Amino acid sequence: EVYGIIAMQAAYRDYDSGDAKQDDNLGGMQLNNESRIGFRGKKQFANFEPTFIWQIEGGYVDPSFGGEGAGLGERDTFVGFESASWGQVRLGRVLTPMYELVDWPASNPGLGDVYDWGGAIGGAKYQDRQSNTIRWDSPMYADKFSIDAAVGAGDKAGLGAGDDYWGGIAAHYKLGPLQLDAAYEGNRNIEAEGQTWENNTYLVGVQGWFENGISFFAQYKYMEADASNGVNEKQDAMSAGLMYTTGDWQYKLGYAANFDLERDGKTLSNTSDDVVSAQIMYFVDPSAVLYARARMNDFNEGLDGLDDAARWTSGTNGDYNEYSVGVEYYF
Amino acid sequence: EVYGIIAMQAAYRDYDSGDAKQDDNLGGMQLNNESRIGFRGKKQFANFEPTFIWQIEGGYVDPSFGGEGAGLGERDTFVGFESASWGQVRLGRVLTPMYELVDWPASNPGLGDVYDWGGAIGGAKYQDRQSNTIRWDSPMYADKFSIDAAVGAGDKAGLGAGDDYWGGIAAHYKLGPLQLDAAYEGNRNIEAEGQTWENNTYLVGVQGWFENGISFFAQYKYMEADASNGVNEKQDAMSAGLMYTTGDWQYKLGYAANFDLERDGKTLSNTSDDVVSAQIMYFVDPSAVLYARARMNDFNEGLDGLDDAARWTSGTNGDYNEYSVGVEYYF
Amino acid sequence: EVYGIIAMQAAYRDYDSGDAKQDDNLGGMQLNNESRIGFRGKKQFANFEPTFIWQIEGGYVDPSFGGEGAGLGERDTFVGFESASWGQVRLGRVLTPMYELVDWPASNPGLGDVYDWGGAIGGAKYQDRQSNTIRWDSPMYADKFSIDAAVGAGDKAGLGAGDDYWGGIAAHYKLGPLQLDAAYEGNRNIEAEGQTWENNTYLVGVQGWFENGISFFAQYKYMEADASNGVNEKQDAMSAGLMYTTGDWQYKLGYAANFDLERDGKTLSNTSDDVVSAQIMYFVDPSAVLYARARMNDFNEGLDGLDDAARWTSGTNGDYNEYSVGVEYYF
Ligand SMILES: [Mg+2]
Ligand SMILES: [Mg+2]
Ligand SMILES: [Mg+2]
Ligand code: NA
Ligand code: NA
Ligand code: NA
Ligand code: NA
Ligand code: NA
Ligand code: NA
Ligand code: NA
Ligand code: NA
Ligand code: NA
Ligand code: NA
Ligand code: NA
Ligand code: NA
Repeated sequence: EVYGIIAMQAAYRDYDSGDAKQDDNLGGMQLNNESRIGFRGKKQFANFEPTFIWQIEGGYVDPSFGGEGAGLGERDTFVGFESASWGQVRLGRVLTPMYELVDWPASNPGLGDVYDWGGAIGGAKYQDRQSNTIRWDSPMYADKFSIDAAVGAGDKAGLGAGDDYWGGIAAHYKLGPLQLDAAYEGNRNIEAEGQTWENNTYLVGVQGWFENGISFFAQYKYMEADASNGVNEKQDAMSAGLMYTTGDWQYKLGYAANFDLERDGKTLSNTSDDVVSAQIMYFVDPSAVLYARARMNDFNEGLDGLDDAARWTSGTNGDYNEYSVGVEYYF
Repeated sequence: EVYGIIAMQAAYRDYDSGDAKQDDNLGGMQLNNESRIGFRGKKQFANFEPTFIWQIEGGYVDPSFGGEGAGLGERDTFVGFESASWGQVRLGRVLTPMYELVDWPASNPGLGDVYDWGGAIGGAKYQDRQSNTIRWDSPMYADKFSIDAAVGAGDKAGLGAGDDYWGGIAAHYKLGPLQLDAAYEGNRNIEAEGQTWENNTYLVGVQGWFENGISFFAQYKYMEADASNGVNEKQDAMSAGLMYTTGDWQYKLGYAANFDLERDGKTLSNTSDDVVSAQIMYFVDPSAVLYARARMNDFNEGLDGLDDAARWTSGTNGDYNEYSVGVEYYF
Repeated sequence: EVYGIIAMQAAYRDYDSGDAKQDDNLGGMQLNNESRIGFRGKKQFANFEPTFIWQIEGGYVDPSFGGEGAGLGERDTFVGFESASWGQVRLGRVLTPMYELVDWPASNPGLGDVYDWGGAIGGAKYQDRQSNTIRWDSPMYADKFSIDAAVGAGDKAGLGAGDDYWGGIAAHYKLGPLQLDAAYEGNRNIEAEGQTWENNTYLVGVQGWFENGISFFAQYKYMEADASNGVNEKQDAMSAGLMYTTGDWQYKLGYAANFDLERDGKTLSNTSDDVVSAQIMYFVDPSAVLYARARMNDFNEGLDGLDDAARWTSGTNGDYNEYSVGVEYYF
């Protein structure tokens, strides 16, 4: 089976970095082509009862700020087995249990700069899509409770260049119109800024869908990092979204924030970020949507790593607003 | 739906750069594999009259002078909408209206070193296939007149690294056995050789296909560029082709040339290129062709840009002749 | 048609390089995803009797020690023609006749570090998968005898950076349960270590499949190299595998070795490698296999090239053992 998500966002950005030429370079109108094509299949082996599953998914073919061209396997690409009793196991490149909740619902619409890869903690707060991963997905026990658990090699280890690794777990419980979400991830042996780090990240959240057309989500996220020289860091964060759906339309407000980072008990000032976002979406077909989106990113003002050099954050390139229209079509 | 052009040229080149070791490296037999796989489709949205269209086309999988392997999205890759009243609008990565006519008919057979990316003018005479583009293609009004128009982001703007942009327009009129072609492209905020450039390129052409088996194309291209320091540059060029088609055979002579560049009113000597090409093509199948081809490229002898450094042209590597056989098949 | 091999090997390696941090870096658990997607087809041209053939095969989507993503055209990618009287001719990226026998059977299971790309001779003992190649595959004359022959450009020449080339031939003869194999490859104008090299490799080998469930292979490989400064080098090598297949199971022991390199008649001590490997395989489906594998790599201890610099070998990263399980599925 060939599948695909055809997705195209025309997005205008207006940057306020403090440098006008940089604002000219980063800002302006671009096309964010997140179209991808993938291949997947099942096969029932004659001599093995768990059903074989597999997927090979290409990357974004032309994202904004990037060149054309994606290879096959850049996104979720795996093999596995699935049973009605124990759910499914996947080996390969997949989303960590924590990141899947960070990405959805908590990064939509355009909150990712702050809540996905945003933040200021050292080490690696969590992986997102990670290769060299084994991931178990429980079935939805009693149609209300499921578990996601995974471990895998780190980024450096996947190149034979390190021994970083990570493990994570997430749970979901359905309670009436609500879903409750909790997740953990632990990153070990993370090499950065001349230190070896350990990261621990905890997430709790809630999601609601109501028959009057309101739906919403709220998430709290707590990140701790410990470096080998004794330094401890802490940063937490939140994301929330409110939606109203009526006929063929969805109205959505979203907000997400990282709070000031605390190093060794001391709060580093102006190390917070937040983003406010408004979106109108049109259900143009059961297989497609049209959307318009406007958002505002106010980033942190800078921070040094443990090597006395500037640590990179999603605010390094400066504050910016964004206006966009987009289409996404699934097949 | 999956489509493809299976394209294979076995090409022998004999260079004459003036350095025998460089002739040895650059010359010799190679296999130019321009085979490409693509994906496309349409979708009539329930709630939108213009039909949704999309395409994702992979690159040349193993061209000569390049390593193996191509990603999806390297060639024309877009979304868009179409309607019989107002035509087609495409967003993503497409051919500029000007470049399309430069490429076909005027670059065939093997005239592209001179007429396509050949030239000496500064800035960017035109884009060829460009991401971050919106392109309107009109219906063929009265089955005779159509309009291609496009604006897009520049090469550097595509990476958040600059603020270049461009706009282009082309028109075609069918008149008996003739087609009349005209095209403009203007490139802006082009950063090169220490300056910011504006380019203006104009093209006029004719094509004819006659019942006696003769067909032909002839084009004139006018390139002007102006630099931020006041320097003005001008270069013009021609391409022409003559075909005789009898039964399953087509014989073809092509010729193209860039004439001497003029900078601030003064002609720069020996800045011209020309190419003379001969080809025989066999219609081996309604879906495929075989061909043999020989061509002479005599390039310019060098020029400097406005940074007092050598400006790269397609002649930088030296003159060369080329004899080749090829196969193209379409599905 | 779309076809694929879905291949996943979870491999744990334990290195003994003599550097504990390198051992931690190179070793540990990885996922080796060699899943690959391809496209192939034939076409009967209306005006040409030999059937047109073509294939475009993608790379490994996520191999161990490598990043995710592969393009189309990274594995066997070609056009060609086939007729019954004379076999098939392919043009493009294919395996050389010598390499095809090195790889299968003589590299399985996991012998490749030693027998495939392993070794210490200078220049280029042979290509493996090579672009810019023309390869003829004879039919099986008298239902017992076939021939493979090929000529191609070199690694450098396919980028326009040299004039290396190569040619190769192989022959197979069926003798009851046996197949006899022989092959030759010659490489020319190989530029390495300040010299230009000529390589000559010869291979003889036997495969047998007996109805008792016993099968085996045994190969002897002889490698000669001549540098432009007069230096001669010689190294030979061996690969053997023993298999017992009963029911849905295949047991396998393999062994391969490169022996000490001789330079100008003098044996260079400790320039040998060998590998011993055991494997159990389960025919889980007519389309798929599960396997478990353990192997031990004992690599050479270093040598200099003719430029007084260390010559890279598959032992440069140091000795290692490896334990793994895998699935391969074909569609
Ligand atoms: Mg990662
Ligand atoms: Mg461009
Ligand atoms: Mg090679
Ligand atoms: Na810009
Ligand atoms: Na892009
Ligand atoms: Na799950
Ligand atoms: Na060459
Ligand atoms: Na190539
Ligand atoms: Na048009
Ligand atoms: Na060890
Ligand atoms: Na490691
Ligand atoms: Na990998
Ligand atoms: Na063969
Ligand atoms: Na020894
Ligand atoms: Na060793």
